Amino acid sequence: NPIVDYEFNQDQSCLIVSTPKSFDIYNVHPLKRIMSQEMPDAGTIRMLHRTNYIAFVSTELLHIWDDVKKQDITRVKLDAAVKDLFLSREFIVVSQGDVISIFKFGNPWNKITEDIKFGGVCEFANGLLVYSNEFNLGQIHVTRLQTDAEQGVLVKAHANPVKMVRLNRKGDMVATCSQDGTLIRVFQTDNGVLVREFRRGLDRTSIIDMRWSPDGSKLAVVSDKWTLHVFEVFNDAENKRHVLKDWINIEWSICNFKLKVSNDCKIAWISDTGLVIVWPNRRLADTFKLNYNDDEHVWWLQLNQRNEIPL
Repeated sequence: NPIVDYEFNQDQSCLIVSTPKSFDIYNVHPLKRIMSQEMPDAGTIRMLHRTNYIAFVSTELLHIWDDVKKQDITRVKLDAAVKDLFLSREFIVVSQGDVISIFKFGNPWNKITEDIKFGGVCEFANGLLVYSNEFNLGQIHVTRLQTDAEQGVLVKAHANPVKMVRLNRKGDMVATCSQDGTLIRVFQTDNGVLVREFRRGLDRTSIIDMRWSPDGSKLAVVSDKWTLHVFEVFNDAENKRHVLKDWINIEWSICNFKLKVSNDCKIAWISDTGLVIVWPNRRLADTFKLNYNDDEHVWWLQLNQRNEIPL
């Protein structure tokens, strides 16, 4: 009945959840369920695009499910409690305890390099790994993974320790924030160079979620103050990579929205002007429109719709 874990597609096309009895997978826009599979002990739950493969943690090892023939194709023994889990067509990436482990996806599913001590914050997306330093928690590591190996880069990102971290779809940019929740920063992943800095507000908050638009142009952000912020990271020209003269020649949300609330959530971009917020406790999916007046050059958000999540 209740919802144990939940996560999006790499795409945000779908949302997967686990209850005590099951794991279910939905379409995000619009919300109807696609699939339901009964299962005990489904905990931390992840999918792989829209492929037939799903991973979950028994509640202590890692089941790799194949939904065609309906069976584990492997179980993987885990040393510690699990925090984060990422699938790629050639890596399974797991943060357990105080270490990040990386297995081969397929094959003998072996452990392809040495467990990684990290400060407890990490993302993996499209071949790129970001994690805080074991000791200076406001520092960040960024490195590409390669088969054909060759089995990275180190960024001083925040004064206070990193809260979370969020790659954009292509992989070239990562967003950061700290337990301060005031400054939000963006780095080129080729080299860890600060690209752009923003302000959420003046007081301190903890950021619940951040996400990029398919575009790569914008970033959504939600603080426990329950205000949704959108930032314009790059405008059209900046983004399409044009020239811009007088670029050389000698920042806040473009819009925000106060949320309707009664503790945690996740944001999906269903389009380059639409978002969905998911609330686990209420099993509820808010959909927001992102409007633009081109006479003035201004943006506003509205809340189109609230749909209950069928279980």
